[PDB]
Amino acid sequence: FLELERSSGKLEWSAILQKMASDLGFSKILFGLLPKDSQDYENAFIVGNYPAAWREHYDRAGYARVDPTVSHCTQSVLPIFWEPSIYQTRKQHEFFEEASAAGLVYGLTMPLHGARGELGALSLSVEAENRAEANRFMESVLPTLWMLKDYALQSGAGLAF
Amino acid sequence: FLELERSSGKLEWSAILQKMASDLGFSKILFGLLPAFIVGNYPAAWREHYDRAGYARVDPTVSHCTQSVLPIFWEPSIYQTRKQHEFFEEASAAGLVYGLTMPLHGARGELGALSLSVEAENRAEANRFMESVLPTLWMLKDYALQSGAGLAF
Ligand SMILES: O=C(COc1cccc(Br)c1)N[C@@H]1CC2CC2[C@@H]1O
Ligand SMILES: O=C(COc1cccc(Br)c1)N[C@@H]1C[C@@H]2CC2[C@@H]1O
Repeated sequence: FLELERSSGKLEWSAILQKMASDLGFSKILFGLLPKDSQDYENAFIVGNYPAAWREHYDRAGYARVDPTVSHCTQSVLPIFWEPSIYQTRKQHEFFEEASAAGLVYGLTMPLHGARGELGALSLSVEAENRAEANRFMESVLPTLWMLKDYALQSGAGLAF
Repeated sequence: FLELERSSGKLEWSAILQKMASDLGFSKILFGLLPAFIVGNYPAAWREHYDRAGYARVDPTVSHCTQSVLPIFWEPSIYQTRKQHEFFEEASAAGLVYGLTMPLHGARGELGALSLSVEAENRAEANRFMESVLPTLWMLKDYALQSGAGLAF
């Protein structure tokens, strides 16, 4: 975990974080960070291997105002699973439909709240065959993921700022 | 953890947190939150001599909380000035020899700490005690922070 601290740059650090989450069973990973009182999601510090087509479309669609994981991160420190039950509006249902077309079907989102008021997320998708296999998997690794998201926040807030 | 969230009042919430920390091997805990909300069984005299001696600005855990989200294990390694050693010797007198502080930074900007002491006979044994529960502790601190900020403010 503390390799994340050691890393020189965003580049090597980004490569460690992706090895680490891949090692755990995840396929697509997003680390995002904003400084305190900023809603400029379209311009956050972003690391990982999320499909760039999804990220650009998400930007243009204004999906930061729709993504249920985003309003959740601004109010909570606790994980949110990409369960069908977090997609509660016609817009969020449609947001899920497009995220699926990009392979972001099963996963979770750990909110990040740093010591300097930084706000962000560690999102990780898993490539599973049904909600039951996805959820059992994510609960196994949840306690390692719970430590990892804060090491990422601390070393990651360090490189960005 | 879920029962922490099911808690209707601050009193049953602290009872839960105290029992969980106790079941995990800690005997004295402080949960402090600023927007200060204080729960736990810390020696009431210690919280008092703390403020009195203005120890907030010599105690290494406090400076670390303002700057990190990672836990800091209590140790005279950071208590290396002579007052910082009196601070430890005094904390030792109150039973707070071994333990760790989890910093708390909530979604709406709350600032705080979850401190947990362990009774142990040496630093090796103490760190084993805390390392072995660290993943569970890491979840506890965030569950406590979310549910505790929602019931403190
Ligand atoms: O506990 C703490 C940290 O407390 C904080 C920090 C920041 C905001 C608020 Br609110 C509370 N420090 C000492 C470690 C040790 C022997 C003793 C004392 O517990
Ligand atoms: O992962 C995320 C974004 O998280 C955040 C939150 C707050 C601040 C910042 Br900066 C980033 N959203 C979706 C999860 C899922 C199926 C899809 C989407 O991509």
